[PDB]
Amino acid sequence: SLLISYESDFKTTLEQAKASLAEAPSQPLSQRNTTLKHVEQQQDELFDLLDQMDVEVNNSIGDASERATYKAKLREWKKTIQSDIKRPLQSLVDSGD
Repeated sequence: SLLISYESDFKTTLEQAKASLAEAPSQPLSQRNTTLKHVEQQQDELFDLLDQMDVEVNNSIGDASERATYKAKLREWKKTIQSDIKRPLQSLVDSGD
C-alpha cells in the first residue's frame, strides 16, 4: 500500500539521517558542513513523509478508532524527528566545541 511505502521510507530515512549525524562530529568542518546539509535535507524529507502519511491515513482509514491509533503514531513520529534529528543537530551546530 502507499501508506506502508511511506512508513518504510520514513524509518529508513530516519536511520540514515541519524547515522550521518553520528558521523558528523568526527569530520573537519568543511566536510561536516556538507554532511549536515544532507541531514537537513533528510529532516525535510521526514516532515514531507509525515505530511503524505497524514493525508493517506485521512483518505484510506475509515474506522474512527483505527484512525486515532494511526494519528497517535504519526504524532510520536513527529516528536522523534525532533528528539533524534533536530535536537542533536542543533546541539552539534550550536554547542559542538
